[PDB]
Amino acid sequence: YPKTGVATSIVEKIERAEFNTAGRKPTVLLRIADFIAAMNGMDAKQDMQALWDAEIAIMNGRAQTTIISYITKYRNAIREAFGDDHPMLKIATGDAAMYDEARRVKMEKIANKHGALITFENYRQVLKICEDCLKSSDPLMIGIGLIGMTGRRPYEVFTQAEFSPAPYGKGVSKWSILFNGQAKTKQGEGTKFGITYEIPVLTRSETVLAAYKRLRESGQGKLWHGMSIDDFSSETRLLLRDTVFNLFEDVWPKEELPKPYGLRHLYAEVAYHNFAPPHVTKNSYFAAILGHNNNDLETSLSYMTYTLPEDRDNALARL
Amino acid sequence: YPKTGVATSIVEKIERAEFNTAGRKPTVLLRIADFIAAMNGMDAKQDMQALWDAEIAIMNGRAQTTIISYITKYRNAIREAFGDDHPMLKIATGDAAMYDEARRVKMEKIANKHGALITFENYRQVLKICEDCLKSSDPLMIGIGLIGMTGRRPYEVFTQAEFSPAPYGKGVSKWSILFNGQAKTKQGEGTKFGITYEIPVLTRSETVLAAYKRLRESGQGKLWHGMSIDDFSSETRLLLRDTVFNLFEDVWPKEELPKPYGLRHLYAEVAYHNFAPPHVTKNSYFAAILGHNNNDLETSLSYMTYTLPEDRDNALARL
DNA sequence: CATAATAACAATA
DNA sequence: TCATGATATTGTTATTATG
DNA sequence: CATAATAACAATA
DNA sequence: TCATGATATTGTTATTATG
Repeated sequence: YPKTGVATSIVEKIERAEFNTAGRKPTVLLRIADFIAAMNGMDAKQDMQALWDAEIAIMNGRAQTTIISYITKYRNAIREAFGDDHPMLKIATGDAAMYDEARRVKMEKIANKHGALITFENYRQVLKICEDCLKSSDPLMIGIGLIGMTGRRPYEVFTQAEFSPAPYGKGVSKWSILFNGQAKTKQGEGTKFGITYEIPVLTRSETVLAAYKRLRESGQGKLWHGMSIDDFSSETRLLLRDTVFNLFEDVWPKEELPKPYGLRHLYAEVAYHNFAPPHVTKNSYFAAILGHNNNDLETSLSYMTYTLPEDRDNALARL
Repeated sequence: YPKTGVATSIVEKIERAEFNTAGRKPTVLLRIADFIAAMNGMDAKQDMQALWDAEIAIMNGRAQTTIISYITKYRNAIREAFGDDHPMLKIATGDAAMYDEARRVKMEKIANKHGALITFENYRQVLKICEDCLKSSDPLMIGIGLIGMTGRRPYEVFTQAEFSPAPYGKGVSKWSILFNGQAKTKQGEGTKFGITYEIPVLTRSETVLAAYKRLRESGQGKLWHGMSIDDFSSETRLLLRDTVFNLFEDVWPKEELPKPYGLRHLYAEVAYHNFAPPHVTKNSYFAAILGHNNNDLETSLSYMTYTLPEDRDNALARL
């Protein structure tokens, strides 16, 4: 197995921070860089164990989700520098109790939300705002409009979505399109990786499909295209966050702050309410429109957080 | 650790089959009996491994679910004969790939049902039959009535349910009762083991609570009380199956045979439709009324197989 | 001259 | 189902003994 | 004399 | 989220350099 190599992506990010005008030092990227270099020439399992144990010691005071996230970075560096069959990958992982506890915490939150859904009272107003955004000249605003109307992830809308018209028999479908460029698949066998599938939209098909060409053909739109997740996060995340805060501040449900992924949840909740055939369940429909892995009905649970005021009203009428 | 002991329950079942008038020989119970005895005095891990490997060889041609079920019997015998800390329990288990494949098969079936729900057209008729059963003099029929009206498992209805009136403020609740005696909990920490919780009923509270006293105070009803699962299965399973087949043959949905657990599914589907507050999801409500483990929303997925004709009709009306 | 009884066999939650 | 490696339930059919 | 920028820090699906 | 031991996304805040 290889005992020499370099995590190119980490080094390049460090070298760019060399001549920055302001901001934190890349202390974490640095530790990963040094960690990888100290591994060059290492062939003893007990040596590799001592090196990892040291990094783990530093991370001590961090939150559990943080350490879990930080472990992924080290692991991805090792794969980049040494490949997938390096013995370090058996050592540099979280403990089993760490992942078991994270899973437990995760499900507890989802379970708490399923028992206390938030009534999205002004949801039609939120949808209207999103619709108006589709006609904005700021391609950022156009993207936000598309998130609400297509339910696609921000990274998908801005960097890699392929929106095409869906056939309806011999005509073109009015309340659905075709989408390609599903993110997060990890290239799984039963995923939507590289697969074009049909999705519902919350406004006219022609309106959505035209607003996306304006997004694609704009200036910022061509910078965005094909971008890595890290570049997108650094270029657009904080501005999109602030923009979404402001657009929705007064109409979004008081229980929570307005958030980009709030639009993805709402999209599912509204699209089920409007388009779901009677022979499918909510879990199955959610999984279908959100592009989830084959036979997975569990991920859908995460997205169920809202209740439409119309459904609320008559569940209160069923005495 | 103990190296001597006997699985009493297995021996007793074999000794009873000694003077039977008809029926199969207990070949499986016999192998388990011999297996346990051959273990007396064994202290070598390689010996224990060879003994298990032989039992596994016999089971070869059986179905996967069968072998998994048969492994539980051997494992329970070992625990009964030698206790929970016997090294055989590390050896006598299915392979990891066996359980992974069973899980996969399990979810695939649930996923197929969520995408092709059965319309329970004559569900009100089924509920009426169940209601009429509550007034039958055959305590078997009364039990069937209670399954449909309370959604409790057959083993719970017949052997160990404790039905009590639920308070509504200062009065007594009309469409709910209190239930104790949840089965299958494996005495888990977050389960309903030994816990009395409130459940909805599909007919008047007074009607259900009176039909159960007639069940309890009957003759067959006192034989049933406190019974083990194996005795219940042998005493009542095949008769209840046949009785349920006949009662519902012509009104039950054509897609499937009428089955006792069909009433438990229907109970959930009908009780959500009628009594569920608007701030809870279907998964959460199902989990609550069916008595599931804390924070578990995944088990509910199993019970979602039907769609009410009333919901079907207007999901077809939402164009 | 065949059918009730039993436990194996199997699947579901 | 509780737990995430399995168990406890429910559901189906091949054997057996028997005037 | 303080605020824009950056990556750490963190959480969600 | 895909897989069931983790990764790839989204979301929040402490540091830093700077006339």
